[PDB]
Amino acid sequence: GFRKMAFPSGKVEGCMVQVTCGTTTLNGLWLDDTVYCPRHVICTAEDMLNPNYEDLLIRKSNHSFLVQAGNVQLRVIGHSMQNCLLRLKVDTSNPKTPKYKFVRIQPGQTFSVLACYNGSPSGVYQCAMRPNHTIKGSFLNGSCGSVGFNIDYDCVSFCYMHHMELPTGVHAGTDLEGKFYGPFVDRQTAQAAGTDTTITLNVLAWLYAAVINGDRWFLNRFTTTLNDFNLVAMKYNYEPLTQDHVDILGPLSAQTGIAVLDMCAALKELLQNGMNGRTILGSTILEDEFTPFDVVRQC
Amino acid sequence: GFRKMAFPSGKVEGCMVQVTCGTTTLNGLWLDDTVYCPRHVICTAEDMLNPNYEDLLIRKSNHSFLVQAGNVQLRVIGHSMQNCLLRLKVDTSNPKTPKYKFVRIQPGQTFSVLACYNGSPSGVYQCAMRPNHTIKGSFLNGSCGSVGFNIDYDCVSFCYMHHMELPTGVHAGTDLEGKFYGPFVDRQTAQAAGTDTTITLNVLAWLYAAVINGDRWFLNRFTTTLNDFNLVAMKYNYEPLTQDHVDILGPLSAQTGIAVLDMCAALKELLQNGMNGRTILGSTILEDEFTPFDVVRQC
Ligand SMILES: *[C@@H](C(=O)N(CCC(N)=O)NC(=O)[C@H](Cc1ccccc1)NC(=O)[C@H](CC(C)C)NC(=O)OCc1ccccc1)[C@H](O)C(=O)OCC
Ligand SMILES: *[C@@H](C(=O)N(CCC(N)=O)NC(=O)[C@H](Cc1ccccc1)NC(=O)[C@H](CC(C)C)NC(=O)OCc1ccccc1)[C@H](O)C(=O)OCC
Repeated sequence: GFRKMAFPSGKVEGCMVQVTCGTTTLNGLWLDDTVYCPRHVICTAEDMLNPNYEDLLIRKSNHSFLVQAGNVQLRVIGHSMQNCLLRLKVDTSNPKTPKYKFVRIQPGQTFSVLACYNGSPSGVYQCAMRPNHTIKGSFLNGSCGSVGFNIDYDCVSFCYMHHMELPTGVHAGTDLEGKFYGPFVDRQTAQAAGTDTTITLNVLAWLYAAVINGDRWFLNRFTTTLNDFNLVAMKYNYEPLTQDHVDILGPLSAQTGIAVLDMCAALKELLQNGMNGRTILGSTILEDEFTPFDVVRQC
Repeated sequence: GFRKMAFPSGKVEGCMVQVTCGTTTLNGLWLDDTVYCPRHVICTAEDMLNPNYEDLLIRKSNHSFLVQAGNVQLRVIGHSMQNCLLRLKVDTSNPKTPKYKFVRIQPGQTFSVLACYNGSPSGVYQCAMRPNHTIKGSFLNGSCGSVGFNIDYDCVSFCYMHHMELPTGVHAGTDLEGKFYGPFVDRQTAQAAGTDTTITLNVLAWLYAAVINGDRWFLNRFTTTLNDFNLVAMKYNYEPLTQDHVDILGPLSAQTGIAVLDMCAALKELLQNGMNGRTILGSTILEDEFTPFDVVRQC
């Protein structure tokens, strides 16, 4: 009984619109009287390579942007750019605008994604920002403009807007200020993602989730120093854990009574001597897409 | 009595060499039997724009790399690339190699820079990784290959190698695995740095340094919520403070007896109603290049 769960998506659902320029349609986010969407809505087929966006934008009329909420057009009366996003000023304030913030997320942090085509929601899934600033999503042509978010009590924190699919089939996007996560750019030029690594802080959190859920077999038989843990773990392509991360595990260490370095030690033995044929929470493989915050949430 | 201080530079001084290819000479770092240096040592004048480094490297002989420690050549017997760095295998193990680690640093963290020309040290200064992944250094033509570092007890943590000067006169570089900090690339093409912001976590730390040093006038007359602090501060181009940062100030909050949100409140009033004609630690301006760790260190 421990599962990836998404946030309920209803509050974000009533912000989703479609935005069409020419023959190209993608998703936008409608909040108050603004629609946010990827500025590549404005590109034609023959210049996705080196689009001059500010030149393409300045020659475009308000009327060229067809914005629809369901069957209902929303007249665009302003447009401007914000980094890699467009802000379109519309007709009408979204009567469904929830309480919201725009947040820029850190590598390792998880959010829910509401996957959309043609302004309509298809599904919600939970994922993470990877150490290499990509995300492992599930997105098809037309997904661009889909948003990632977290929700606390009554406030939607928007953190992600989908822009690109990499050659390896992972994904890249921006915050809601239009700023890319990672060294990526919105044009179809040859780029390169960093080698990815395992989110160590998250794998520990999920080992704490296991203990809380009653799973104890892998508890540590040997001791470790922070440094000695890092020397082994890096070899398995795990992120270095810093003292800042150690400090992040304090509350789960306090609630379980397992010192953070004792769990670091369990993790080392797991990697080395392993489950080999064993499971933790019913899982082969060490799960690295739950934060300390998610564990505390769902437990 | 509170000053920017650099780490003593002696341990890093005996790692500094010069590396010359053709007519181009820069600095390298000699540890054990490897010299690390920026791979742009290999570029000629007419292709700094789009250097094909792996092609330029593969056609280069070991002998083309002239490496000198003082007056003394060190024969290069291997070369390879690692991201934006070269690793040259040499003759001789540095008898002056200290205890060391390679660390990748976070925005906001400070290190000392040992500025070098032609393998010789000229000066040391303390600085920070900016939220926009540049550094505000003092570097002239030939500085490339200079290193940033921290030292704890007896171990040198290398974090930075200098590569580029931006149009605005700030600076860009890599970790010691050759990976750029920030979305920058080592070629003289048109690029762009993010708008920079003030390191909030650091300005608070420096207000704690003030209290410890006996400066109390600006202590808060009104209260604040984390959120309400952020709403004001962002307006002054300060980074958002997260709960993770709040947690980082715990020990200085414990040692001074000033709750972190009380200091957040002081900072808000300072920004709004201000020192206007007043000083804190003898400073006009709020200093944002000391970490919580530096304050605790020098206090
Ligand atoms: C928009 C859309 O749905 N998506 C995502 C589709 C998906 N499977 O996730 N976005 C795109 O398809 C991008 C459109 C675009 C963006 C900017 C400028 C021009 C066009 N294009 C890509 O994602 C493209 C996919 C190709 C199959 C390669 N990505 C790249 O070029 O990768 C660059 C790169 C990154 C890192 C390493 C190497 C290379 C829908 O396509 C749409 O409406 O487009 C309007 C133009
Ligand atoms: C190496 C050297 O000393 N420095 C730094 C000098 C300093 N003042 O800090 N490095 C360079 O000069 C870079 C050399 C280089 C790097 C890669 C490929 C080719 C050459 N060049 C630059 O720093 C250059 C400076 C020009 C005056 C603009 N920078 C850029 O091109 O900026 C790119 C950019 C970034 C962000 C926004 C916009 C643009 C010494 O120069 C040497 O030995 O060179 C060997 C080639």
